[PDB]
Amino acid sequence: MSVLISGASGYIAKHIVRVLLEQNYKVIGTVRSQDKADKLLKQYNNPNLSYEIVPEIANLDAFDDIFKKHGKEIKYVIHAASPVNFGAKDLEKDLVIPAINGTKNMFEAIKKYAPDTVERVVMTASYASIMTPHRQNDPTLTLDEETWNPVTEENAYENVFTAYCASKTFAEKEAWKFVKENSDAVKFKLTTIHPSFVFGPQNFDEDVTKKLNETCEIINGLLHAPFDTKVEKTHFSQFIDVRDVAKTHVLGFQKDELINQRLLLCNGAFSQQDIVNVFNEDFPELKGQFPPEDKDTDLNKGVTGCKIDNEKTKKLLAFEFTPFHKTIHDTVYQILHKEGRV
Ligand SMILES: NC(=O)c1ccc[n+]([C@@H]2O[C@H](COP(=O)([O-])OP(=O)(O)OC[C@H]3O[C@@H](n4cnc5c(N)ncnc54)[C@H](OP(=O)(O)O)[C@@H]3O)[C@@H](O)[C@H]2O)c1
Repeated sequence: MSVLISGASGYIAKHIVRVLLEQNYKVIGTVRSQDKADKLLKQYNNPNLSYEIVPEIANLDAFDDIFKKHGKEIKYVIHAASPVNFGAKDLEKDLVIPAINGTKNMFEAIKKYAPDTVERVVMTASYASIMTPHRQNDPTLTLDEETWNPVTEENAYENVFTAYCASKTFAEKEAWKFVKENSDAVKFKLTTIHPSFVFGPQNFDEDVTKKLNETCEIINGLLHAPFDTKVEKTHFSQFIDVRDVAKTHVLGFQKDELINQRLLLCNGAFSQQDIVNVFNEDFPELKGQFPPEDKDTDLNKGVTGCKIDNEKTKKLLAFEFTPFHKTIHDTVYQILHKEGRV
């Protein structure tokens, strides 16, 4: 009944591991180094937790060794390893190849070493494989669980963000392709999770560092920006709370109605300024130590960009999502409390 989770040192995955351990699962995480494994084992201090070292998911047969050692005991796999790096300068090597090859490696290792043993795979895709990046501001576009980002290899590298979104899209396409082509040979059912921009506190307070993971660094950078920084007040994207994302991944292998589903995880549109407004509203004692409040945002004028039809996802998952204001509140409180400021 063990659960394997790839890329277990990241922001989202550390919450997923927390949830798995709350539910008394045996958990095997993959991390790039013994260094990171040691630190994580100390953080969780839980004997149900172990780590195996996968230094590079892009490399040849990267997940074979895990299923050679643990094939018999792994019943569920959460494939969460993929790079989120908006500073990437080698876009094929840094983003697209690890995304695709990590997915192919994980699925082929299962097929080779545990085809009748692994029952469910839950893959972290993204809202990025559903949305069209240059149409996030287009209210005539409606997205649902069957919509695909139409990016091609031809136009994927317009910039680092389209390249990251293409990495997500191409990896996901390979997963469904594998599932369709091996439905007779491998037992597992696939579920894909599609979070939008993920905010919320780090699983451990000690992981509030100078620079956070990419998506929470949006909040962290705004919170520490000089007062006169220019803050954009136009629609940016959709968000989802990291704790909702983690809860969804675990439900993903437990609930039969999530089999063969793409789950679209959005709970609200936002601008950078809507984030900053929470700073000022909820910590008025600190006003002036970060950019000021401004209620003239796209959101407040009824401007939310492309429309999210995730009613099916919300109905299947049944639990209520965390609202934007609380998600930002808890992210900011964690940082400022860590700093001794509140
Ligand atoms: N944050 C969001 O808004 C969001 C939205 C949609 C989907 N997702 C997806 O959620 C998953 C985790 O994202 P995150 O926000 O938690 O980012 P993160 O904190 O940077 O975690 C990424 C994890 O994947 C590992 N990883 C990345 N590339 C790897 C590679 N080539 N080889 C081995 N390990 C690799 C990372 O390990 P190292 O740190 O050691 O490199 C880390 O453990 C990703 O699949 C991401 O695409 C995130």
